[PDB]
Amino acid sequence: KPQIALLMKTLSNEYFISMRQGAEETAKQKDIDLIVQVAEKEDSTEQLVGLVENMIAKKVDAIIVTPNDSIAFIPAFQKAEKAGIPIIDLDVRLDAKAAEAAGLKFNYVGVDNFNGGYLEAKNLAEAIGKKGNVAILEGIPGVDNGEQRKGGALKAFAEYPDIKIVASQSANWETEQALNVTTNILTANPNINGIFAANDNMAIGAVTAVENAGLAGKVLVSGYDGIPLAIEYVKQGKMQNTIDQLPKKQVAIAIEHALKQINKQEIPSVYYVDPVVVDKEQSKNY
Ligand SMILES: OC[C@H]1O[C@@H](O)[C@H](O)[C@H](O)[C@@H]1O
Repeated sequence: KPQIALLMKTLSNEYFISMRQGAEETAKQKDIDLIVQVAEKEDSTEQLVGLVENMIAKKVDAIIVTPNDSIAFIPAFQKAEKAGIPIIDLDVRLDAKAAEAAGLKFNYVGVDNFNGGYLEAKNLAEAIGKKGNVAILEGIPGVDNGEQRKGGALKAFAEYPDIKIVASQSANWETEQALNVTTNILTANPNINGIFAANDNMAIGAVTAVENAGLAGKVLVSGYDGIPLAIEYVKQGKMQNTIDQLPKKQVAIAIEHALKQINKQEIPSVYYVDPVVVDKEQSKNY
């Protein structure tokens, strides 16, 4: 009965709670013994590497890890290759050029976050009337997934000359911070009518601001991940859209990909699940 480790940067997020649950359903279905270990602060890279190497030391059958740093985990991954343990890079993608440099072959599973943001910004751009002033809420500075979604958004508003990015501030993926930041951003420009948030938590924090500010219906918010509560807000109209990243399908493919590599079959180096744009008429399905 093969023993697989899932090593996660956090569980404080609802999104990962969702992925962990889907992970355990796939584990049960495929008769896998599944070992979940979570890092303590979301941003502590060292401790997570700590965790990966432990699993190497325990000679676990496979490891699925959601990295904490695109580069820090490379020596970890090429230690796992030397211990002949297959290993799947989930969610956050390791630096390709850096991986190239060190002779490392590694396998990712996720989504195009650039595309996801492009698709997500584009929908809100259209929603606020191809016109207005937008403000971007970003994740923890540096993380690829966050910046990718930003670059994605930026490309999209660049297509609407009557939409101008007037505010961009990091809310670090936390609801409570995005409420603070959004409030301070809404006072700063009263001509803001649309809010792009790079995850579902900051979108929720951003909606609470506009409704606090008596601005419901007058500023439209987009999010990213597709968590239940975001989806509900989309139903009620409190949100314009979120992008369902399919976190269960992702980690399902991760576990499916580990198993193949345990049985010495080839997997793609990259696998991008196809995200869904979730707005009120696609909301009918959620
Ligand atoms: O932890 C905040 C976010 O981290 C990203 O890497 C994931 O794609 C999810 O959007 C998650 O919600």
